[PDB]
Amino acid sequence: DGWSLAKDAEGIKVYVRNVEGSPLREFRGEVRLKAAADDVVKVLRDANAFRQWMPDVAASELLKATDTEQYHYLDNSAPWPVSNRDGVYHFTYEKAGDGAITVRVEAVPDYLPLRKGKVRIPRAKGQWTLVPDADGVDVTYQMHASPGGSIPSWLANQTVVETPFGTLKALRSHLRQ
Ligand SMILES: [Mn+2]
Repeated sequence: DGWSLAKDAEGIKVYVRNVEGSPLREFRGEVRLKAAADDVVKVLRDANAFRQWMPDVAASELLKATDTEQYHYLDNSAPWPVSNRDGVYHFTYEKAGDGAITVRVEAVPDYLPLRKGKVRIPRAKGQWTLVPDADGVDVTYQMHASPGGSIPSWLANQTVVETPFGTLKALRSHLRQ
């Protein structure tokens, strides 16, 4: 597998695994929502709104959107008094033959110029997975980040579970509105 269950509470499961040559573990969060797949797609489209629910987001803006792709700008906070780091993210929406929806996620540091006063997050990578249930949708959120930002790698690793846990919990509360 490589994976191992790291947390299970409030209906959410988070898996982690080592990635060779990195000091940061990859996570995979899992939750099941009473919503349709395209209800989560809408929320993930509304990047201007990330800051409203998505944890540790100080600010967010949609830069560009097509049918299949999107770019948004984020200013990230942190659980500790460290400088904020910002970044541009590329989402790519794919609908598989079976109605499963995959949103491929990718940091793109050079899309906009550096905003100086701020550290630019280096490449990140992962995806959301949205697969319909009889009555809802099964949600996967998986990310691996490389070294960068204002939070020591050793610190981000020891706290890596709280990112998908906090995100999925907030996306659940948020869809309920
Ligand atoms: Mn299910």
